[PDB]
Amino acid sequence: GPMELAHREYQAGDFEAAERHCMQLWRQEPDNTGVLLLLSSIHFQCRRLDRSAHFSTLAIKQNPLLAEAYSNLGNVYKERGQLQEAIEHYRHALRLKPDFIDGYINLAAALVAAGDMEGAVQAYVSALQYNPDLYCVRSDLGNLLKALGRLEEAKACYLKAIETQPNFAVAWSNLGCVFNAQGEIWLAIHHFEKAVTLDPNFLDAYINLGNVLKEARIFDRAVAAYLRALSLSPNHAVVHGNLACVYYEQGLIDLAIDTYRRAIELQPHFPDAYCNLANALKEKGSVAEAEDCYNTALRLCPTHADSYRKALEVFPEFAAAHSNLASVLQQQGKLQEALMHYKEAIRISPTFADAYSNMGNTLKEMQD
Amino acid sequence: GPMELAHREYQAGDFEAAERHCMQLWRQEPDNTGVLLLLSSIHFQCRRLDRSAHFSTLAIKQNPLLAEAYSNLGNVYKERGQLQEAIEHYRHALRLKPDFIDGYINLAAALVAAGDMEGAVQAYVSALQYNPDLYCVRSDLGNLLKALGRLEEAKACYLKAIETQPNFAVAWSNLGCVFNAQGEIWLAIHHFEKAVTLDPNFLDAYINLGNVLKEARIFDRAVAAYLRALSLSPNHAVVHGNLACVYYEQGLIDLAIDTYRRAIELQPHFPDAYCNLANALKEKGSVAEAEDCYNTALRLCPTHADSLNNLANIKREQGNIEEAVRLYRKALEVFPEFAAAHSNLASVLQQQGKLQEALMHYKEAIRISPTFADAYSNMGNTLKEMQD
Ligand SMILES: [Ca+2]
Repeated sequence: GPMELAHREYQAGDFEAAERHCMQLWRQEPDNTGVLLLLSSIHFQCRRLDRSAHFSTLAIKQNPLLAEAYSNLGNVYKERGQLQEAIEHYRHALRLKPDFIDGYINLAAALVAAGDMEGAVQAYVSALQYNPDLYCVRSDLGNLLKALGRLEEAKACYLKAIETQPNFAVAWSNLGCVFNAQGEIWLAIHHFEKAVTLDPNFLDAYINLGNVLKEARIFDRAVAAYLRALSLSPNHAVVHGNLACVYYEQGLIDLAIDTYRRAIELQPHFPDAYCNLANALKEKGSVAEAEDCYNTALRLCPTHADSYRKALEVFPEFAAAHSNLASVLQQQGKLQEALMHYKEAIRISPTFADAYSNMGNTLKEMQD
Repeated sequence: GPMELAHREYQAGDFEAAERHCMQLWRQEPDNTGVLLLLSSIHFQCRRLDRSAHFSTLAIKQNPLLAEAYSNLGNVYKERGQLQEAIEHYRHALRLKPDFIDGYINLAAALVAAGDMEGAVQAYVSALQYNPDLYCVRSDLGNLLKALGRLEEAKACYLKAIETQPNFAVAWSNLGCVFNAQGEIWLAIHHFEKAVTLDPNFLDAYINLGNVLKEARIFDRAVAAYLRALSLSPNHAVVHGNLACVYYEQGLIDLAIDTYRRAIELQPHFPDAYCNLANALKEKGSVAEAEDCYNTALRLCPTHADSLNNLANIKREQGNIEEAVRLYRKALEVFPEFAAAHSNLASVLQQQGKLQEALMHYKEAIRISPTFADAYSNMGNTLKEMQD
């Protein structure tokens, strides 16, 4: 019947001819469930949820064993942010039909949105069980795993996804991030480079690639990548602050001062960006306009806590503070404890002169 | 009901002891296949090719179905250099005993050592069907596979041998060389890194690591390597001649100068090293000496294209164009795929107004390295001068 025309207009995005043909039909065969189904679906592609859940309900009132109809209702519920009800409907529709892949996917979605990470992954495994070719779902699953700390399991979904669809940059980039978190630098670089080689316009691939080469200390390469990132997104505030950093390490204290600032303009929040500029100013030869920058950053927030025990409680292994705190504790009869603090400070920062110099005195004030 | 107190001591590495017990064991029981075989293994171990193969002959006269008997006998033939003799003994020993692993292995060596490579490949394969956990035997397969081009296969092997033995250092490095040869700079280095994290004295590991960091132009690191590699092998010439280039690359022209001279010491016949020392001199101004090294380099290797092409440059800069062209032409004869030489000449021609004959070489040097920016600029100019 017009089911042909309907399915046509609907395929052609021409949602109005669709809805027309449908009502026509429905008014002749009030039982055509696939129609009340199509309708529901249509009013959904038109943000018209109420009319969507309405026809979904008509479908059920004509046949309570339609897995799809409870899915559709589940979809109208998820958007209205009504997660419990979305889930409740997805689970039923899956009871009526255990091989309904779309339901498993919708449900995973609502589940994660609702907090249940474990359920979500159980749904993806089911989904993948029935259709191991959905490489995107593999990936999404891999993400949830990574999100939960199961990197090796994540590493597997990604590899499997790549295996299922060799040409799929997202995968490699995600797989590259797993390796990075694992300290497997050369591997991260390899995947990122591969991600990028696959989709040149892959912004984040370029940012991540630059970040690893940065950490690896391979600056020229680290740069070439950051630049290529900025060309794809001239406004990325963080990239600047990082690119600048590679410039300051490379030995261009000037361009750092230049680029560090511009970064701030992009987002006057970057605290690290200010203090980094302060240290860059000290080298340039301007201690005065360096300290203000230090304050500026410092003033913006107590986040870093540089502004002792509390700063220590915040910053683990902050040699500087371990030295400061130790001095006071030492010039207070509590040398024995300061000694342990300096010791720790010197264990943190091998080249902390004042620390060996302070401890030598503390250990000498213990003999007296 | 035999007297086996003889094999106990034998196993300890106490040949004579065994030999003594044995001798008497046969004296009473002149059919000690086990004694004769043990005897032959001993002698062979201690380089007694003649005695070794003698007891073995006996153990065969007695029990002819002794695989290990023919294998030991063949081992001696191989050692002597007689591969045909040794190959049939290994084959027979296998007909008799199919599950005879040392039989397959020993076969592989001799086969490779002879010529058949796919044959020695089979031996390795079967020997692995009987005991898949013999990893050191997996590598050797890959190595053999690699040298045969099939890298994807050899890769499978190294990949597996590591699965079997994760701490199998040589495994890594070797797999590393497959990625490098495949242009997988990042993997190739990643592996070469395990190869050394695991075994910190793995020379070839370092020499391989830096050799690749270098062609990726990651010179600081590539120096940490060769430095290491050289700490393990103080007089390794080739490693000097490569460290030198990494220096020259980072500006330190004087170090490279010394270094290249060191590497030449540890290897008089070292063209490439000369032809590079020259390059170094040529840039420090010492263009006289520079011309001398390229002279030597072309003395040692009358066909050294880079020495050819680079000496022509020095000649073009002395007005010596005709000659500069003879050299540019000799270097293109020794290597028709020489992008550089192709434009270098295409420049001397363009400077003489021989534009058409200059396009010819600029086209041919671009088709040989589509990334040649310089040859693109020049050919751009010539085409213009032909249109004004
Ligand atoms: Ca003209």
